[PDB]
Amino acid sequence: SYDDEELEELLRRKAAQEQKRIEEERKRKAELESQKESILRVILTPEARQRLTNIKLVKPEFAESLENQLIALAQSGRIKIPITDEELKQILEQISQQNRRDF
Ligand code: NA
Repeated sequence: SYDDEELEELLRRKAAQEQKRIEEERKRKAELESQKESILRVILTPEARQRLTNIKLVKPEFAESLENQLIALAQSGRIKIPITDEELKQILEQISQQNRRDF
């Protein structure tokens, strides 16, 4: 009927669904981020992992993309493991130079 009582409890159903949706998003990101850090501990040297942790503080979206890509590169076996801070700096300089030529 969409009388007042139905609108009230449909909108309550929406608040409950948004809360659940957002609680589930917060939980999934925390657990997946935990497992990505467990991979980064083994695939990066301590100094390289420290640099990526620092990048995540200042450029979180960039850092999340870079984590996913380093994890894929390591799984692929194409690159020697662990990735050193020197090697991570070369990857970052390559990204920087590739985006200057596309600026
Ligand atoms: Na290193």
